[PDB]
Amino acid sequence: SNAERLAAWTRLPWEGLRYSYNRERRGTAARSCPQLEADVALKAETQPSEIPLERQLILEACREAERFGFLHELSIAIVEMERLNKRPEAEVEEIAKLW
Repeated sequence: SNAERLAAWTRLPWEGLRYSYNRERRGTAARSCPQLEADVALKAETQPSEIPLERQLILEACREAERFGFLHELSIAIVEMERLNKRPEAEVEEIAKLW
C-alpha cells in the first residue's frame, strides 16, 4: 500500500519523523510514540537482523497511520518536513504520485 511506499520514500530521521506522527494521530486510537518504540524494539530483537531499527520504526508508524486512517495527513506532513530539508522536487515527485 501507500504506507510501504511512503516509508520507502522518506529520509527523515525517526527523532524528527516521530513529531508528525504524534501530531497526526490526534483523535485516533493509534499507538503513541513510546508504545510504537517499545513494540518495534521487541519485534526487532525477537528476529535479529541487519535491518536498521530506524527503518522498522518508520515502517511501523506508516502502517499504523494507514490502519487508523491518517496516512494521507501523515504523507502531507512528511513531505512538508522533507521540503524544509530541501529534499529535491524531483524526488518529491516520486511520492507525489500517491496523490
